[PDB]
Amino acid sequence: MAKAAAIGIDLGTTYSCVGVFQHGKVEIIANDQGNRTTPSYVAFTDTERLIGDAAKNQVALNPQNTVFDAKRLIGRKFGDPVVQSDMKHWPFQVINDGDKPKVQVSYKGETKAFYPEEISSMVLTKMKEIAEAYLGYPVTNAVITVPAYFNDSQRQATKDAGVIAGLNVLRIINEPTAAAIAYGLDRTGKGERNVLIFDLGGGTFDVSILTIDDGIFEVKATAGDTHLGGEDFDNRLVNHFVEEFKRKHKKDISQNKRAVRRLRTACERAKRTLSSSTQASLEIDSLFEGIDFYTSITRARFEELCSDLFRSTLEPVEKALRDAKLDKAQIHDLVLVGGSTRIPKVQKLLQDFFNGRDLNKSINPDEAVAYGAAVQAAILIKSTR
Ligand SMILES: Nc1ncnc2c1nc(Cl)n2[C@@H]1O[C@H](CO)[C@@H](O)[C@H]1O
Repeated sequence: MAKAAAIGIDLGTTYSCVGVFQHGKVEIIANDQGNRTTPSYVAFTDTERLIGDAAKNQVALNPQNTVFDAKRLIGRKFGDPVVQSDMKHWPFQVINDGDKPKVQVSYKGETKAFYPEEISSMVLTKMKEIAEAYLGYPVTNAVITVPAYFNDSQRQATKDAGVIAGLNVLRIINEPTAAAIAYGLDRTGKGERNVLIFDLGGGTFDVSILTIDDGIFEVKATAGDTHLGGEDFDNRLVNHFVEEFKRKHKKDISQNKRAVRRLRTACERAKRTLSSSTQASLEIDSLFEGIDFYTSITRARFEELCSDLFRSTLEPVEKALRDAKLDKAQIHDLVLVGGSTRIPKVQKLLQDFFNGRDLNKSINPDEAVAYGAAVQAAILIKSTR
């Protein structure tokens, strides 16, 4: 029953996703708000702890006690220059406990501090409960994914997050490996198969090159930008619309925190529409000083607004190829991961770089990692019997 069942969890920087492989198919499990992905957010309020959508939904109202980006801290020492640099950009406090970072917040009127694995365990507990509500029984066996570049300390702290969350961690597998498994790229028989995974998420960009030799995965190269993602594109739309409001009304809205956040969420939404329509409409009632902001933008203008950022995704692709010592024509498969890979200009830039090549994109790119993890979790639990 429950003991013969296992889930796959993509514990993402900005979003997490849970899948289950049963009756010959993967089911990506929708949360209680009907969302197939859940924000990797934990909010501490005057009455409760919120996880996911409810936590992300109140971020503007409670920024000091709304934790996100715990994955950027997990398995790292406080003195790590990555931690010291990132800390300057978070509204929540990060403290030092014997060279280990802890996120410090106010919860039920009291000061509490949590290890990154404790924050990540609350996100994992949510994914576990989402799977349990779907299945109708508790599932505790899980495969959890991590970036291919995670070292041993980061892998161990992710496993620890799983244990705190009440999960039996069958295996910690690499995100690009789970994505290649999702497409069955490890079951093409014999011979070395070179796979490039192009993963453009909400806050990070990862390029991975893998060689699959008779089911055995080998990481040949990892490249990318840990601070490039979908939210930078939301921000480029924000600056455009702030400048358009100034042209129409001779008013600068950039200092009105509420106006900027309402514009930001509307921009994120319009950006998604621009992936399947050639225009998107913004409909903001009383954006600033009672002024409605009913406007639109073409996909052509959005592409211009992010042109440099879209083009910058090709440098880590080239870098990964040189590190792996492979030319473009030596790559057998191209895989899209991360919601931002739905952007047509991004697909076009990658396909053109690979000389008109087809892309593996039939699986929801924000779901491919959990999909593969769910497949692996099923194989692993079956071998355990
Ligand atoms: N249809 C889409 N067109 C463009 N961007 C998208 C789309 N869907 C998602 Cl999710 N994202 C973005 O992916 C990230 C999460 O993986 C977020 O930045 C989200 O906006």
